[PDB]
Amino acid sequence: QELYSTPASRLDSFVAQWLQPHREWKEEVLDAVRTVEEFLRQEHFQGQDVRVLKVVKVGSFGNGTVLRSTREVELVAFLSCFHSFQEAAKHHKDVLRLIWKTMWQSQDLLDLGLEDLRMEQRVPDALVFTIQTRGTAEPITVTIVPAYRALGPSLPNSQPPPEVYVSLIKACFCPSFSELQRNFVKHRPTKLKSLLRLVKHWYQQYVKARSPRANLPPLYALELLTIYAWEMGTEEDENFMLDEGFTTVMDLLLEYEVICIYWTKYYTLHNAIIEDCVRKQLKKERPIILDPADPTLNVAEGYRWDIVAQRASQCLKQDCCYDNRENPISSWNV
Repeated sequence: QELYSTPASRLDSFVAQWLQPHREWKEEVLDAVRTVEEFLRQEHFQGQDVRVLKVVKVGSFGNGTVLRSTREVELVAFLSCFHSFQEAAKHHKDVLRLIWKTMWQSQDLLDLGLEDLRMEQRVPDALVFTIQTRGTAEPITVTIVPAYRALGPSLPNSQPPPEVYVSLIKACFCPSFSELQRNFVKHRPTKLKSLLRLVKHWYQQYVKARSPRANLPPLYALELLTIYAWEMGTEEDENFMLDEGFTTVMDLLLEYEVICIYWTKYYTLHNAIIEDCVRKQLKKERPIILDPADPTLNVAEGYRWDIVAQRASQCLKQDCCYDNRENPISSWNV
């Protein structure tokens, strides 16, 4: 069975039965990742004496959208030796090499079958490796990106002080705000997570897999578009029709040339400098999907939305976007 041959009326069952990972498998993976997290927090890295002050899971394991097919766990490490955005940028690779050097001597990680260490140019660079789980000894890929801790402790989803974004804009994808990128997707209703899984699965299997060399947009852009569709289309209803949501996202993808989306979730227009930044962003070539966590980033800029629209057009012709009386599923209003 696959998505395109799944009737719209059966999408809830498809997501639940085909796309959800087994809960014990997820726990197996997180148990192994915990050892990496503990290593990072506890190790006195010998650069000065360097510490990872905080480690956060991001991407699918961080925001609750892990799929059956997910085989990577993404971590962001906040470093003691970065005191500005500029310092993090300058010493990003230095820190990854330091962490890598030290991992090869870690009895704990060696006992988890650590292998395949390399740096990958993931914009920004990531240290990438595999470890083996404790039960099955199955391999899982783990990635680490270093960050300047620009934000202090607070409730999930409070607003950063405007001065943080003023400094960002003065300083000239920003892992300093990765907790916010996480939270924006994580702190949503269960059924929205099902729609996110569905869209991500579709994107990976029918778009990314088919054009693996193309400059396709990041999954985050698709997450933001999906959230937008739901927020506007249902007035943030925890109860909604999954099939209508999926069709709505496909329709929106067709219209990429006129998409202009932003939020004042983590920044508002009250600060003149932030307002000026956002105003400037919104006048640029569309699609614009402004990062709710970072007013300087149009997450959609520069990517092959033309390819995505081509696949969305095909998707809309499939059983997953038709009812059982051969009527197209109707999309939400905005």
